[PDB]
Amino acid sequence: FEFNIMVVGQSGLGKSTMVNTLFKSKVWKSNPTPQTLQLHSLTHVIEEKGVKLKLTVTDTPGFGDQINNDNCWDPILGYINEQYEQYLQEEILITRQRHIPDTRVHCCVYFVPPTGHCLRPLDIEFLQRLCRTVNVVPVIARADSLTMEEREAFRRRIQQNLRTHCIDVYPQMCFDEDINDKILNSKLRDRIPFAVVGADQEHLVNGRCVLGRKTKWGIIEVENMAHCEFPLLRDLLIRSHLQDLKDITHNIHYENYRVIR
Ligand SMILES: Nc1nc2c(ncn2[C@@H]2O[C@H](COP(=O)(O)OP(=O)(O)O)[C@@H](O)[C@H]2O)c(=O)[nH]1
Ligand SMILES: [Mg+2]
Repeated sequence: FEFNIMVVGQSGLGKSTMVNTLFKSKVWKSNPTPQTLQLHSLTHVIEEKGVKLKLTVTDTPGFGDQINNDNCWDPILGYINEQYEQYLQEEILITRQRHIPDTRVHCCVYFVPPTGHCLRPLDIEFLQRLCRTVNVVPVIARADSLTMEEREAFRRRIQQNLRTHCIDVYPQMCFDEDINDKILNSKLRDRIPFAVVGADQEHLVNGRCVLGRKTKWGIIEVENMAHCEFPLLRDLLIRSHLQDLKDITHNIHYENYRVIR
């Protein structure tokens, strides 16, 4: 009943806004932003439909702002490995699952800038290293800066770039198991990367209290599937694939880590 995710990407892409959007989603029936400068984690226990879930989201500093960005992935990778390390020591000492705190990163949400072009070399290098040790779901950040047509065309280009550079992204096609896993996973692969919009403000729209971005032309409703694809990301992580992500972390990624220990 513990689920951990991490937001990764260049600064100025709405990452910290998206962390708040996740905890503030109207889907939960429970209770409860400068340029982030170091890694810090926020933990809140949310209740979906009577089910209890301790959700931790780790927010990260950006990269790519400097002239030389070499090794800018080291803090993030260091965090992911230190959670694998801590878990191995705990499994050795206290043997039972019920008593081991799981701080392992079960999914990384990687924020791609909405350039409309294609994946930058910097993002390719970062993605190729993250997928080597963690689940990665990429998203088109701040996607309201593109039109509907432009999001779709940009999604396809990125999907092509991922294939060219062999970046196997979640849901990885090799781990498709049962007959109809693919029938539901291909529908998700076709949508990934999700074109997401983040909001930490509530607005009253036609008698409805919704999360949204208030602009001069209207309110962009981030939980409205006609406005953006945030509900797909929110449901993939928390509702439909939470267990599948945790299974892959523990059985593949974590087991691959102890091959060096
Ligand atoms: N247009 C648009 N702006 C956003 C979105 N999410 C956040 N912002 C704005 O982007 C700026 C930086 O957002 P922030 O959450 O700090 O991103 P971070 O630097 O990655 O942590 C702020 O002015 C936000 O209000 C979005 O989905 N669309
Ligand atoms: Mg931030």
